[PDB]
Amino acid sequence: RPKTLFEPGEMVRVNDGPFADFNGVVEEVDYEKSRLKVSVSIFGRATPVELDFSQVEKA
Repeated sequence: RPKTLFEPGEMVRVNDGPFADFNGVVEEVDYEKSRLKVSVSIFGRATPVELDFSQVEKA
């Protein structure tokens, strides 16, 4: 029962696509476009990617 309440600075979880099994924070959110702006710490660098609410889980 994942929550759809996400806010800037909130950590999220990715379980779909190559970013699956990775966590990150949502710097920007887009309820109108139904997309969350969260980056994944890959290679030691943040990777700001857009994931859907179902594509990622609230942390």
